[PDB]
Amino acid sequence: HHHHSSGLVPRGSHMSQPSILPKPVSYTVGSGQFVLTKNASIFVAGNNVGETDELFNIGQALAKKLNASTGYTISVVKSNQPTAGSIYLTTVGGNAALGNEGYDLITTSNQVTLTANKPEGVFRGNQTLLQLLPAGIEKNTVVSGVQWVIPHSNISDKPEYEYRGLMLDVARHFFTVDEVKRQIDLASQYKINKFHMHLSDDQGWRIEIKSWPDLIEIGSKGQVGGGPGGYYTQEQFKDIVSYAAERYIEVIPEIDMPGHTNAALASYGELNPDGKRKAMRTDTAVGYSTLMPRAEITYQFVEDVISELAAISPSPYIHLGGDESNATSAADYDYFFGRVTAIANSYGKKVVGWDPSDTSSGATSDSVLQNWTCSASTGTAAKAKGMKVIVSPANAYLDMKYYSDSPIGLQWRGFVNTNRAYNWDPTDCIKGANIYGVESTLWTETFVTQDHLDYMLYPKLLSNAEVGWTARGDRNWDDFKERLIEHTPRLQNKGIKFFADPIV
Ligand SMILES: CC(=O)N[C@H]1/C(=N/OC(=O)Nc2ccccc2)O[C@H](CO)[C@H](O)[C@@H]1O
Repeated sequence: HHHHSSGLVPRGSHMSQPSILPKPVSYTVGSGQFVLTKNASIFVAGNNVGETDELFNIGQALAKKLNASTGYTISVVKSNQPTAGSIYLTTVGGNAALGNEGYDLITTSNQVTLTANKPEGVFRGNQTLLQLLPAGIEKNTVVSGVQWVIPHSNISDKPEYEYRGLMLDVARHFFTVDEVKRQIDLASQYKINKFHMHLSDDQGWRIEIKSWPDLIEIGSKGQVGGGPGGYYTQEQFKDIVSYAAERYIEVIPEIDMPGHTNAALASYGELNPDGKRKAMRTDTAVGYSTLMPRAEITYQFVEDVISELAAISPSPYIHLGGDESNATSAADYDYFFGRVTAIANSYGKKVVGWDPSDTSSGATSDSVLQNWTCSASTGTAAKAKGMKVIVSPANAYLDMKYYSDSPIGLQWRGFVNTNRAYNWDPTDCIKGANIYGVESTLWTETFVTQDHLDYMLYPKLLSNAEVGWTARGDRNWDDFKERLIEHTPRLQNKGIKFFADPIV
C-alpha cells in the first residue's frame, strides 16, 4: 500500500452539513430532518427534582445560544412529555458506559433527544447539538434566510481523557475578565473541560491577596513590554470561576513558585535576602528568580496566599508551578516544594506542578505532574509515586509560531502548525504513566490583544481538543483536515480571528 504525509495546499488555505469537532465515538445519519421553529421549547427531565433543576439551567444556556442566531425566544419546560418540534434533555436511563461526560444524541423528524448519565454529559452533548444545526447558528446576531434543520441522526459519545485543558498566561500580558470569559466560552464549545490560570510570574501578579496588598499595588502594575498590567479582585476571580462552572469547566489557579516569582519579590522587600524590593521586570527572560527557600517568612507568605486562594477556588487542585527554578539549588527545591505541598494539603488542596516538581520528596500520590518537558526521564518520580500526569508537549505549546514567518509567537519548541497540533498522542510524551489528560498552554510573552489569542488558539486548540477527546484509533489528519475546512464558517460566525492555516 501507498502512504503520504500532508504538504501545504496548492493555491492557499481552504480556510444538511453538521460539523462535529471533536469527532464523536459514533455518528450515523438517516433519512428525514428535524426543523427548529419559533415555537420550539426545550424540555428537561432528570432522575429527581434537584437534577431536573440543574438540567433546567443547562437548557436555558442552550436556549440563550439558539435564540441569539435564530431570533426566537425558545424557553425551557420541566417536563418529560416533549411535544413535536421540541428539544428534550434528559438523564433518565443514561448509558452508564458513557460515563459522566458521555451522551447519546438522537434526532428524529419530530424531536431532538439528548440522553446522558449526568448533567455534565448533557452540557457536553449540547456542544455537539450546536454543531448539528446549520452554519449560522453560532452567530451572535440574528441570521435570516437559513432554515434551521438537523438531519435525522444518531450519535453516541464519551471522552478518551478526563482532563482536557487550556492554560492562559495572564501574567506576561493581562487580559480582562470579559476576555477571559470569552476564551472560556469558546473553548467550552469544543469540549475543553479545564481552565488553568497562570496568575503570577516575573512580570506581574494578577490576584488580589488581602493580607499582602502590595502584590497588587506594586506587583500588578506592569507586564511584558511596559504596558499598565492589571489584576483580578477576589470578586472578579469568583466570577470567572462561576462562569466556568456553568460550562462544567474546572478552574485551576496557579501561583508559580519558587521560581517565576519576580513580581512578588518586587512587591515585598522582605521576600529578598537583602530586604530590598526587586525592580519590576518587563523583559521575557526566564529562570532567574527565586523565593528564599530557608526563610520562614517565605512559608508565611505562601500560606497566606494559599489560604486566601483556597477560600475562593472550589477546585480540589491548586497549581504551585515549580518550573525553571534555576536560581534554586536541587536540595532547596526538593525541600521547598515539599513544604508548600504540605501547606496546600492543610488547606484541603491537592497540588499540581510542572516537572520536575514530582521529584520532591514531599509530593504525595495525590499530587499531579504537568509534564511539559516530555523526555524519557521526565515523570519517573510521578510514575513511581502513582501520580496522575497531565501532558503538555511541544504539540500543545500553542504559543509556538505556526510557521517561520508567523507575526507573533515563540519558537523554542519549533513551529507548531495545525497539523503538528493534531498528529500526536499523549503516550508520545510519557510511557508507563497514568495519563490524566492534555493541557494546551497559551503563554503570552508575545500576545497583547484578544486578536492575538484568537489567531494562535484557532485552529490549533481544535487539534488539541480532538487529541484529548477522540480515541487514537479514530484520529486521522486527512479526516480532521477536511472536517476543519467544513467547520471554517462556524469560526468566522463566532467572531474568532483565527489563522487561515495553509496546511488546511
Ligand atoms: C513551563 C514553561 O513553559 N515555562 C516557561 C517557558 N520555558 O521556555 C523555555 O524553557 N524556553 C527555552 C528553552 C531552551 C532554549 C530557549 C528557550 O516557556 C513558556 C513560553 O513558551 C513560558 O516562558 C513559561 O513561563
